[PDB]
Amino acid sequence: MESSKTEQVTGATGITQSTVTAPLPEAVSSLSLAPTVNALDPWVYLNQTEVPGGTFTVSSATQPGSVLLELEISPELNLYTSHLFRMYAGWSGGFSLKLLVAGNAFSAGKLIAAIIPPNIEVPNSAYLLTGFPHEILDFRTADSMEIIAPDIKNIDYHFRGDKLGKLVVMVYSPLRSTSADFEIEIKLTSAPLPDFKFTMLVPPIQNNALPIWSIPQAPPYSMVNPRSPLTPVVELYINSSYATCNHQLGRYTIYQGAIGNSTFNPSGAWTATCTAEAGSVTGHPNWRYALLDLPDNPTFDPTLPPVPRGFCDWGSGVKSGNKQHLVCFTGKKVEGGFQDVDTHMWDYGDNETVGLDNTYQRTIYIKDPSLEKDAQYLVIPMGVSGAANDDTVQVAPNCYGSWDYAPTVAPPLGEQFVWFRSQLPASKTTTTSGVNSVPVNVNALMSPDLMCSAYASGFPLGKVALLDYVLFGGSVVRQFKLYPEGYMTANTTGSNTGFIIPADGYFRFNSWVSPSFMISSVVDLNL
Amino acid sequence: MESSKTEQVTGATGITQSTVTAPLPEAVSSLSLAPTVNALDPWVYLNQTEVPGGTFTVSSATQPGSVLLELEISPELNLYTSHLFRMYAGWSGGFSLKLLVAGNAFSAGKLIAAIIPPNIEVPNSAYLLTGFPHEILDFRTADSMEIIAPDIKNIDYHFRGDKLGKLVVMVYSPLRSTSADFEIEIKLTSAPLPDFKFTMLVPPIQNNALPIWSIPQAPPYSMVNPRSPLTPVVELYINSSYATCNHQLGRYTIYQGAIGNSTFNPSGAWTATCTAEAGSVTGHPNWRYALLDLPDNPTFDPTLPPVPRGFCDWGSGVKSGNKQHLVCFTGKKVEGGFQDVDTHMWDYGDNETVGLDNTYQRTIYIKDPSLEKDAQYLVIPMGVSGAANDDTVQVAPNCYGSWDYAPTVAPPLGEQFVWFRSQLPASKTTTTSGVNSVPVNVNALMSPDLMCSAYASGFPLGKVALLDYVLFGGSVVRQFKLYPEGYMTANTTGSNTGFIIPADGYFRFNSWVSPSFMISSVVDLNL
Amino acid sequence: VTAPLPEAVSSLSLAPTVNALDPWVYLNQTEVPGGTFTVSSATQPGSVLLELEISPELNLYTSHLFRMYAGWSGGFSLKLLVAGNAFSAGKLIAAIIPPNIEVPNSAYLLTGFPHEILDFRTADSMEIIAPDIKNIDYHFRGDKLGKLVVMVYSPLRSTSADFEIEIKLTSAPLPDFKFTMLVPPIQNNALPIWSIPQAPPYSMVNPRSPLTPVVELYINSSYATCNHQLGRYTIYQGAIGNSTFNPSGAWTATCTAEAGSVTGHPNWRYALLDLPDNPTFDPTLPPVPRGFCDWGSGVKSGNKQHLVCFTGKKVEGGFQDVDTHMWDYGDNETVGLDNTYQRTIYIKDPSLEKDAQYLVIPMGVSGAANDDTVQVAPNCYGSWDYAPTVAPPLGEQFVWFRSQLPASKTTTTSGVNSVPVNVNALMSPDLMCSAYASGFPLGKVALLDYVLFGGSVVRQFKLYPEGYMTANTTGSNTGFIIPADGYFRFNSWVSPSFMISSVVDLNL
Amino acid sequence: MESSKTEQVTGATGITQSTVTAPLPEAVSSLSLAPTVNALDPWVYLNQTEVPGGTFTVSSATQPGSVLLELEISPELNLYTSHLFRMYAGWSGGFSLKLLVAGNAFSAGKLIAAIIPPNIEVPNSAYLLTGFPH
Repeated sequence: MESSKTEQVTGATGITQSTVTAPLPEAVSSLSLAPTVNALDPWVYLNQTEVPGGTFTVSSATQPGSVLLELEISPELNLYTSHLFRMYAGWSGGFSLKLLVAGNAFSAGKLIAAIIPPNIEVPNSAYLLTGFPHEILDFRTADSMEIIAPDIKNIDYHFRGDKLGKLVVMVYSPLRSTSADFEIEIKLTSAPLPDFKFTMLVPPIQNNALPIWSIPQAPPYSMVNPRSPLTPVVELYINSSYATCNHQLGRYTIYQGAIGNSTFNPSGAWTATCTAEAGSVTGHPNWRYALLDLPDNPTFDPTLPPVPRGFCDWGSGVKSGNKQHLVCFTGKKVEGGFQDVDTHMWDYGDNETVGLDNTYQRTIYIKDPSLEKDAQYLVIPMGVSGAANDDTVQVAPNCYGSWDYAPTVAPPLGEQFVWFRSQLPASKTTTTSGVNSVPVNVNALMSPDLMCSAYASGFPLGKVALLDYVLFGGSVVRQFKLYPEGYMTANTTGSNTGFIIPADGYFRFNSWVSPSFMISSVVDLNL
Repeated sequence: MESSKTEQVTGATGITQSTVTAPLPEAVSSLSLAPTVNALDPWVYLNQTEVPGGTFTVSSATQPGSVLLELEISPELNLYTSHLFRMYAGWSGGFSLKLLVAGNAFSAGKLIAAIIPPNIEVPNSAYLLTGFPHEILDFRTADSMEIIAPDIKNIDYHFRGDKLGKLVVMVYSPLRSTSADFEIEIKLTSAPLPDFKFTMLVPPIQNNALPIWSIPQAPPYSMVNPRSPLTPVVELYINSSYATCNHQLGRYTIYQGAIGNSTFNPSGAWTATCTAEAGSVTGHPNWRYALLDLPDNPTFDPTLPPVPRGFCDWGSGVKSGNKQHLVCFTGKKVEGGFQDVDTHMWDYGDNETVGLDNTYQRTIYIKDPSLEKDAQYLVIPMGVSGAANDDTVQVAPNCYGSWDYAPTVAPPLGEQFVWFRSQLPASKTTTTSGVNSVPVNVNALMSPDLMCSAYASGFPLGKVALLDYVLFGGSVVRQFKLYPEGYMTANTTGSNTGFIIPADGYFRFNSWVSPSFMISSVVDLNL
Repeated sequence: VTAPLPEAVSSLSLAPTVNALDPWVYLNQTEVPGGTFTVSSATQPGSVLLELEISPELNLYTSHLFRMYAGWSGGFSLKLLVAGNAFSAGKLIAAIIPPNIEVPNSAYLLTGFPHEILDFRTADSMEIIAPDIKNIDYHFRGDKLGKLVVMVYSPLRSTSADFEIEIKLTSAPLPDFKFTMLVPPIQNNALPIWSIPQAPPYSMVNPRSPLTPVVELYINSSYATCNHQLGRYTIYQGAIGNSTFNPSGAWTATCTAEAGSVTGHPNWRYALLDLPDNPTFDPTLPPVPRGFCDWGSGVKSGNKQHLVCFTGKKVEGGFQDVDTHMWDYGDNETVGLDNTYQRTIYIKDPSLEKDAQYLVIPMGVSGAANDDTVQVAPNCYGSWDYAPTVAPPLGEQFVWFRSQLPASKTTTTSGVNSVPVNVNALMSPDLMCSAYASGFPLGKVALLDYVLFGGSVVRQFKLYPEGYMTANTTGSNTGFIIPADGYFRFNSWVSPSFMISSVVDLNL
Repeated sequence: MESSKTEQVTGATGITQSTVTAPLPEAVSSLSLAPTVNALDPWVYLNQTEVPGGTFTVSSATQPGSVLLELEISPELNLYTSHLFRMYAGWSGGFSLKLLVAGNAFSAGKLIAAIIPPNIEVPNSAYLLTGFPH
């Protein structure tokens, strides 16, 4: 609206158009209540930089009414104002947003962008989006559109934590083309408007998310496996069958740290004790009941977890009488320690009854005919024995009550989880030792070591991290998405249950993307 | 020299003097070669902030000729220019440094400050310091002295990595007073001079040390013990006897990460294997020789470590035939794993010969009369047995060769180490199991979890970190110094070998201090 | 877009002499050495297509002159030549990186630097000026310099059938450019032009099988990687791994008999190679004598395949009754002592006298071995410097020097009956000889023309500084062979991402 | 360089460009040593004629670096000056050469032309050809 410029393409088979528009007038604050007004380096106003989570692709499949992009107008748009904002208490002013469109004269379709005031819901149809102040582009001639996005507020200047307006981009008319694999690419860049200002210098220690996250180059094999300490991580894994995870040990979150029953020192908390309560259950051998000790939950209330912190979540099976069991060290407690430590078979709760068969509680099986009454015993989970395989260990027992356990999660459609494997050694016995375990592999959703760095540099709100995985000195690079909930996903096309990736390491940070972002790189599982 | 101001104290029993001096004229660069000149927020020039490592105390014991303070003139002096410098490639300009002296009219003594040009050694006598451009203060009347410190250079503007001038402060005449516990306190504050400028905005990801270090509030008991995984850290420890450390597992450094034989995943690397080579040594039972496997050092060259990564460094003793030994799990390797895993006694190298008695090599003892020839075996260090106590485990075996092992370290005179303890459970046996371990405690210099955050935010060059340790909700606070070499020290006055500190946690960052800084808080070991 | 970063003119007031340039080199544009690259629909976003230091090497006239001077000062004016089309649309990014700053990893961090966006349909004839960010009043050779980086911003897409787009850069010194100090013209700059004396491949020696002339050049689909140790040469380092500049001279070796044996239908006796250059057998030096065989015979099948060799007992001033025996590396049934490049071997000799020197001439392989087994080399372990394994960029295949090895038969039970096989070497020392004179431009690859029938047929290969040649092939097959008439010719320097326009059809 | 002219194709789906360039300045001889200076029929200067051996075809197979055309600047370029030269002993002056290209707006590629001074070898790569005036 403010101005328009047209240029002829090379060869004179079309044109490109550059426009500047101000759909909503800007009201400039007088800043009369600001104790001090702090100016910016003048060169910051002249430097367009890419906006985090400001990229998307339009294909013939994309339908109108789906929100492709939604961003708040704040200092986080620009790379340098984001870094500067850590030294200040408040801010005021708008931004100039530039849409870059890679169009062509032999395509068809339209695009719409609009400004949403604060405290207004975003609609899900291009028809309603025309109610807002907006602008429309055509793929045949669009080259770059500059939007003078205003800073809508009812106060003199902003403190941290307010509600802010948004920019929304949507397809107005579907894309068409003779070629079946043509697609339009959209990118956003921003810079503060000349009237942008800061106020009230303060020491630079804030809770914001750093615009750039620095990841130490520690490789995966140098990281611990939460669900199987004492065994190093050997490779990364992708399985098509594993469409969900219900584990409670390898769960970490950006906001509230550990989740469910997880801990930051898996090796330290791997040990527990039981009291060997009376009672027994039937079987060809004789099985015994024991109640786990809860030092952190001395009074067995339903609010706190019912099992020792970070204890164990193998998962034996829905029903396995003489087929599958868990094997652990066990020894009677005496002064100064324990005596006669040897391998025994065990499991969770009773067998026949439901709700106690495979669940978290204090009740556990013991394969000890000579289990002394009301005496304390040691428990080192070790591994599994019988007919157990990888699948049985993968599925953890269910959780019940009101002790805010870790919720089950699934990947977005079209993506698959990435795991940390570990070879669990097999234990064999020739004499009458009692038990014989079998080889098996254990997977963990996430390791605390990787998430440790992320805590120092939090994630920007409503964004995920796109990471590069360098293996052969840069020749081979893989792309993963790291969600705040604490899992990694990859884009796949094939179907395989045994895909292996080396553990050379060197994780690298690429950029911030939306949760619905589609990874450009694709991992072919059929190979 | 430029100006002086005198004021009368309350009660008219003395005066205080404020002076501004420019001992060395400033040459202002024209910045003709700078592609862009970036200005600063004008309010940054008016904000004096404390200089990191800019505090010291003068007592009657302090003698002239000892360097109390030495700082480079760079953007790191000011809190805000340090944060701003991460966005830029170069800088140019001087600083104004203010000395604040807490003097009194009924004391005596003098103080001297000087400016050292680049590439000049700092002398160790006040007599030679008068050769430089300098200024002299008197404790009877000194209140605040402002120094216009110039930016001495022979280039148009600075890049990272140059040599810079320094400010040095020294006692000119010793302090005297009727009271025996009087002492003067000195502090430095700084702000850039009006001609300071930056140049060439670049994305803010640099290798500098952040002016403020943010420490996660994870308590010690949530951290792993490098020298004893599977046992949680239970308390912090101070011992007067332990005047040095020669360990090789709990060694981490700010610059080159792990040191000696340490690893970032102690639990994962705690396991090793041996080959059970031929030969034997005398004894009432029969002992056997075995050679440790080195997957990381397949060819046993003297350049690389001679033992498995992060394996074990207990330390049994200088000579213990039938008194002290190490006890571990052991089992013969078979397809899929190991069989007949049970506790056995072992040690390092042979017994009589020197250089192999207590040293790192592949040779180790095995307490297995039926040790099969040239067969692989598992080794889980577990613990100790016999007459071993805390002292024996504390002293690790020596290291020889040219495999850049971890050097031995000692605390500065008047300070003591702070350790991480862990109760090692005792293993008892009633039947003919073979061995019986004893309770013992294990100490580690540092845990990787604490150092993990420090890697993200490096230390400023030539500085140590002063940390606050909050225990009872802020009521009780302890002060420790964290050195880049990777150990913590505390100021003590008493003499005790069993001082215990809880593990409530909540480490906090206070400020940057010099290595010779003396902690104000004192821990009384006699209580 | 014309000038991402301002260019600050230096007065050169500290230079002892200010040496002016010919006024006419300022006026006309020339192609930038190594400034050519191509964009394809398969190119991934965020991948660096071109990286150049702002230096006198951006122009071939100033590059030639710079061999004669010790200092310089000033920037350059670049012009962009795009061979686009009407159907394809994409977008590029060009940025200036100040000296002492690391190059970013992703396109979104690159936008932090001074930059500007190119659109394929309007990019042609765009002009960019590259300033030089300097510390001193002028540069000394060996300083750290700013650099220009070009990266894919939006991937190339086409409405119609896809076309590749080829990009060229031309440059000329900016009017303030000047030299200084006038030193003799033997400085260390890489010459903008490389002159290759004419030498047909069959006139070159085959390092991995001397005594057999190179018969023809070879391209195979299956051979995806090379792990050889003999035919490895590098312009920066010279001979790599266990290579030598005199393959025939180092072919012969000797070994000393060892105690023991192993199991076999006949008897398998031990031997131990001599190491004149490694007397103490320390871990940091090669385990085997320089230039010795690196053929592989099966991963573990010590009995199915066998290497063969002439062997004779040591005698004063010579050797006696040399005859053909079998041999192989390592003791077999072991990870580190089987099919491994190390000094322990065994010989098929019924009676091998202990602690006696013996000849070892690798000759040829026998048994069930075929050329596929021969090419795979024994693995290397230890701390000594061994040649890294290499693979060509996706879409390209190696070009090998091929030699044919005659077989050997016998009526009498002399011990063996060798099998005819073919030998391949990735590089030959003779071709590298010339390159050492003229260095390669930093991080650039030589594009060579191989013309055969008096100009009628021309093949295009890329020679990498690591020491291998590759060809772009639409098809991939095992049996394709190029004649050996020869006459290599130098074409230009290209970026390693460049894709050869000329294509070789292998399936047909 | 001297001038450029642009025209729209029929249907307005592209353009055609006609240019006049003088990459190397001409030095005009004073002819002070010539016993006689003989002029030409003025109509000969206005008659473009095809140059012998001045035709070639570019296909997708043709590769850069191959010399498609190489001609000496002499009276043999023009049909009438070639016939006239038989009556004379000497000559002096340059020529105007016109390249006619049958292009189309829906193709791609580029072409380069250069002037080689006497006693200089012709290179076999477009990269080196940019060294000459072109």
